[PDB]
Amino acid sequence: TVTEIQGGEIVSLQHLATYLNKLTVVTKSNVLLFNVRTGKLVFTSNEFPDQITTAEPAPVLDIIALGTVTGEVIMFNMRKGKRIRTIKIPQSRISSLSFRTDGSSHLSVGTSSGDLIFYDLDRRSRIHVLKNIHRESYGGVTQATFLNGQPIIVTSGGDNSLKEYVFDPQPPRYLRSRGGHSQPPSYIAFADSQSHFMLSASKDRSLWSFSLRKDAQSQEMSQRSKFPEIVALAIENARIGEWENIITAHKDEKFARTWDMRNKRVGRWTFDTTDDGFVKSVAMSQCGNFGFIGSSNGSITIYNMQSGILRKKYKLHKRAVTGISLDGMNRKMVSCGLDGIVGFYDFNKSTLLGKLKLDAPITAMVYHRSSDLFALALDDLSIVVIDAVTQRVVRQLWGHSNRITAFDFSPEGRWIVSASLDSTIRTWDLPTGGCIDGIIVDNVATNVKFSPNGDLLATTHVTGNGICIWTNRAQSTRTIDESEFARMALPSTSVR
RNA sequence: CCACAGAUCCCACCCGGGUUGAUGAACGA
Repeated sequence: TVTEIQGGEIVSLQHLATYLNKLTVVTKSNVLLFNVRTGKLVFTSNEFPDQITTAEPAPVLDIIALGTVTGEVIMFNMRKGKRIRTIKIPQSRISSLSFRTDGSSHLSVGTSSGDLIFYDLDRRSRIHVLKNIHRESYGGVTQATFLNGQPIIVTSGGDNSLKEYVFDPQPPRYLRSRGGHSQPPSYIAFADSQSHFMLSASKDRSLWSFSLRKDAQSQEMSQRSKFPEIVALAIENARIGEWENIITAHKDEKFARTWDMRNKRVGRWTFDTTDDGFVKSVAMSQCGNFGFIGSSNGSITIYNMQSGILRKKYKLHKRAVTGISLDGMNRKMVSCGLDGIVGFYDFNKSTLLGKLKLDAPITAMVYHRSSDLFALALDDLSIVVIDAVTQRVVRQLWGHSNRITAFDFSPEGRWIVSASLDSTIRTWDLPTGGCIDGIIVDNVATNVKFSPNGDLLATTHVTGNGICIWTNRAQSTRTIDESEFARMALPSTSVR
């Protein structure tokens, strides 16, 4: 036990080389040496004026490096009990220390602001500083370690990333890294029909592709200070490699961006609304030839994904267009808006084929291409299912007690699964319109998507950086439910 | 596959040239 007279609050436990049976206990105020075999406190250093936050054994005898709340790294001799050296890092709070051990006498100093500083111990000069490699709001650099005998330093923070930096035989060069979002995913989509990749956007302003396979590989989409946060997303696998196959809408921007799934990078085109409105909805044809953009001012624009050229423009809605889609045969185009209007248009000409007026503002659309049904989420907490061929409402789903966050069709077309602020995930059988299953979660689902094949369900939630995968073990009764809902927990991070 | 480098190239500024010559131009105290 370290009583408060013996030392302060324990910060770190270290074992120095050749210190047989002797544990070094560094506290906020001093450094102790205990013989763990005999129990004897064999050493206690003088009081340290400034709070010690970090400690790290040096690659030479008797020396331990100590970081302080003030940007000081102190080389301390445990045998003689005195300072040997004190390096000052101006106005930084040290969070990690590591010595290079490949021949070069270098020291790395991580900080809470997310900087990684490299210092030459022999030339007594600052070698370099990797600025903002990890987010400060997530603790900055929480750990940075030179690999033993190698010119490689591994770094990490609370921003869900693990980076590796090298020193070529010169400033350090980015080598490789792995990561995900630092904030919960806001929008997701399955990228392909082989269940390989998922496209995922977050409020951390990033666009990522995550593999669904065992290697758990992932890669951020290159934006070559980030683009504003994504507010709508669409992707089609048809033209991968040939031209742009991803469209994103960004917060408070009057144009949509395009991306290339093959090269995992932003694409060539930007698609303007043309009516000075923000982009509120985006969509793509199944063939991959066309991009659709819905404006906050009501306009709908159709662009050519190959050349980037504006093809067609429609003006029906007088409020924000919240959803757009086109049938698999590119015959009939459908739209929805906050004005509660459902628009039906002929794609080959530009004729208004029809209009529906619903009783509440419409916030989102999901179109089922294999059944030509599309569902709409309304502000009155209902889900309206419409047949695109007949241009008629065929079903209306009532049950949710709060705002609907997301929904999707089961691949066959038999089911619709929906999520809400009411912290439920419900399954609706379309032939009856009744809720046949309900799940209560403790972490509200913000997205729900069926895999192209009926096997998996992907969900995103209010808290958590990742995407939850569920197995659809019903590939069932038509009995209605009420408070017989299941209170299920999210999948384990220990699986697979 | 991207990333990043590389050097080149310009490219335009920038400087000097330069209004007290840029150019190329085949010898014979």
